[PDB]
Amino acid sequence: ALPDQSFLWNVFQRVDKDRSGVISDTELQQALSNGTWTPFNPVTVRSIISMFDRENKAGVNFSEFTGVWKYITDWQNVFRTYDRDNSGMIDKNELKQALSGFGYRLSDQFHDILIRKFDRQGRGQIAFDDFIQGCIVLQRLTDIFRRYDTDQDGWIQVSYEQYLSMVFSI
Amino acid sequence: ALPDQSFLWNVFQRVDKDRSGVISDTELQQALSNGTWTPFNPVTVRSIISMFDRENKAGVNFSEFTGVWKYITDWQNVFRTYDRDNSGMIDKNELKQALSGFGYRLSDQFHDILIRKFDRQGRGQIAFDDFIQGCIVLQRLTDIFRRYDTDQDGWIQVSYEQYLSMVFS
Ligand SMILES: [Ca+2]
Ligand SMILES: [Ca+2]
Ligand SMILES: [Ca+2]
Ligand SMILES: [Ca+2]
Ligand SMILES: [Ca+2]
Ligand SMILES: [Ca+2]
Ligand SMILES: [Ca+2]
Repeated sequence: ALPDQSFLWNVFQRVDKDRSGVISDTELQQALSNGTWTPFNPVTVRSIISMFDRENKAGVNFSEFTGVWKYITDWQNVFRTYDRDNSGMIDKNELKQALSGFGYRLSDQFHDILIRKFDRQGRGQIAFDDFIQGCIVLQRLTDIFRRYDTDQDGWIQVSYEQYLSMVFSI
Repeated sequence: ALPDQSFLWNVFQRVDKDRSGVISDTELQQALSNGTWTPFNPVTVRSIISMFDRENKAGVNFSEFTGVWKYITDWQNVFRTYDRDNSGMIDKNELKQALSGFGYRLSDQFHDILIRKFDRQGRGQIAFDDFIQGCIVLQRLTDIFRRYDTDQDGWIQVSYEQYLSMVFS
């Protein structure tokens, strides 16, 4: 949160290309770097817009952008903490450390399912945007799971329908 | 399966615009109409290609396309059967009739969830392409569920991991 408003408003005006006073997903995406030289995951860019857009306008204003800026800044720090070999991509073992550090207790084999599902380069090494994405979706599905797991034991009983409106809970 | 090879090979060559001898995901999209004046759902088009693509060439050849052609024809027929008020879009009541006719036994309120998830127009009326997608995904997930539901009673017990591992489908 270190920078002043002057800095972050100069940043805002820069990212707000059409000068409409609202940063759109399209504009945020161009501001963001995933390190790989490919456009920042658009699904992730939209996830971040609607987390910080309160007044439903498919965008963020200056005040909400300062939160966007902080949310991105915090994720970057997390990324570099668990990017131990300094490669700019998170691998399976790095992902195991990151998720364990988030308090997740998940088997080895599952981390492969994770990389497969969220790695867009298909190299088995996760870029900054796909790591945010994988994580946003994890925390989303844990919440859903905790809604149902009344004794929080990590096991639930579901009907076929309950089950289906959980996979359509995403 | 009523037209001759001549007919469907003529079709094939029109759709096969770069003439590589393989119909790709892009070229089939331009062949398909959803009725709504928008590009045929590209995910569905992807699903249909890799259902019929056996040589993993991100596309289909002539023989495989004849199957693509039949698969789409069968779907058009199903769509028209349940499109009962003749509007070109499946509504909730029509969707309840279709799914029940497929042998699904689902509650009223679940049909709202299905429409919201797969109606890419956002009017609560489902176009041809989104009805295929809805249905593809439905039967795809019924299969996942039946792998786990040992006594096929319609109830499973899942761990948080099993849950995530099967929800990533
Ligand atoms: Ca703008
Ligand atoms: Ca690394
Ligand atoms: Ca429980
Ligand atoms: Ca071609
Ligand atoms: Ca209708
Ligand atoms: Ca009719
Ligand atoms: Ca059972």
